[PDB]
Amino acid sequence: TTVRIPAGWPATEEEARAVQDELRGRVILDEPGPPPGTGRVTGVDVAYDDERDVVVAAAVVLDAATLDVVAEATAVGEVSFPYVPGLLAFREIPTVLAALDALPCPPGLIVCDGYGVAHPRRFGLASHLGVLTGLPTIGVAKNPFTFSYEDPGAPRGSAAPLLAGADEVGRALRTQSGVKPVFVSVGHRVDLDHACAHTLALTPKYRIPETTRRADSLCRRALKEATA
Amino acid sequence: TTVRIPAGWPATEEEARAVQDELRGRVILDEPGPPPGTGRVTGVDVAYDDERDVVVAAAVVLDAATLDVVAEATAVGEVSFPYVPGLLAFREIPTVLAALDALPCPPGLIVCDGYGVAHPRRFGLASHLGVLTGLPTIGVAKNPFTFSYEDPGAPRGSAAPLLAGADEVGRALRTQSGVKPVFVSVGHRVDLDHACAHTLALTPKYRIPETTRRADSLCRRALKEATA
Ligand SMILES: OCCC(CCO)C(CO)(CO)CO
Ligand SMILES: [Cl-]
Ligand SMILES: [Mg+2]
Ligand SMILES: [Mg+2]
Ligand SMILES: [Mg+2]
Ligand SMILES: [Mg+2]
Repeated sequence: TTVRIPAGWPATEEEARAVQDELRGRVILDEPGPPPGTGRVTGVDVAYDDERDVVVAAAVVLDAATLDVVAEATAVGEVSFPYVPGLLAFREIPTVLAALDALPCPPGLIVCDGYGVAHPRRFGLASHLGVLTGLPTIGVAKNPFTFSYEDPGAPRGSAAPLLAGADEVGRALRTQSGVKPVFVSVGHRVDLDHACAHTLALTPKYRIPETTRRADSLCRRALKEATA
Repeated sequence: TTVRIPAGWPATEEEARAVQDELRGRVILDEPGPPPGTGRVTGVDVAYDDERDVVVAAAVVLDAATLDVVAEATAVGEVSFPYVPGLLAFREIPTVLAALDALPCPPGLIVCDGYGVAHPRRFGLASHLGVLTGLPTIGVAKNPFTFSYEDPGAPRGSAAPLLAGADEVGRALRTQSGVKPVFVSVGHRVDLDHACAHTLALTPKYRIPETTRRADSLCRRALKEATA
């Protein structure tokens, strides 16, 4: 049941960049998005195997109000693109879509362990996934990549602009008091204020969103099982 | 264990105002809030000791329809900020959050015995807790602070604008006929009409909302036990 490379999927960097520039026009930035603490919120993450050209994706759906897990699914796929910085999403999108499709319920708001508009072409994983699914998505990353930012306030909740050159592409958000911030960016159909609100609601106990913690653990386990 | 002052909690009035000026912009005013009589509603209140620099917070969750108590939690903490009018919330927020975190269920709607937008800087306890938790909140106060208002009608349910200069920051609400009014203000993710509707729902017999009566009694008992 391995997810194969989609028929006609980009095979060159020129084609991939062309897809990004074309699909970016479908991104919605002025829709505030759903509020935190209600409905469903889903984490997505992937694990790449080092021995075979396979990638495993996991989607974990949480009840936003309680943060309890209500559903989960994984998918195994063929890596669909060579390793090229700036086009990394082309390696895993097909498999991520498969994991989401395997869920027994809608994901609600999708939280990716990565970036959305905070990308060289303003079309990272979260934005790419958002436009293809038509669903609200955001990205929360552990490191700032090559972006810059002023240290946000020390208290949890504090934020600061995350910049690509001089342009704001997200926010450094303090999820835990006095602890290193995470980097939040909009993906699709969610604004920055709401992206931050969801990230804080997913981090009452840890620095990393529970959606990422859950999805990370699950795809790693599924990858181990797939290679066994 | 005693809730200590957060790793990066404000230490100066300048830092405190910085937090307020940053989070105030994230307060939500265009949402109606949960329908009264549905789900759960939570009261929060604190008790300060005169001899020891400690504050005790209590969170009591009620069934919105019946007003029956369904959950309770308390927390004892170090006063996290010196006494400075306009920044009083910085002394108790960490402890209040600890109490909320210890609850076995989502709060639903947080009703504070204090103020929300009706604050000398438009960011009182209710609004601050709202932005930090992402939850809907309102403030219900026993006195009008320094705000002006005309006596509301005599019958229960009667209301009148609570003004800060010329701007409405809440409403003087008659919760009981022949009894002085209380002062309701939006905290976060709730509108004034709903804040008042919830306040009337919480006052079928007494002047003070049952959420406050419950939380007040609980933090007071917890404080006595803590300093015993
Ligand atoms: O509902 C699960 C999370 C809650 C903790 C229990 O009320 C929380 C309370 O403010 C949010 O509703 C965050 O600690
Ligand atoms: Cl990329
Ligand atoms: Mg990962
Ligand atoms: Mg991972
Ligand atoms: Mg009180
Ligand atoms: Mg009291």
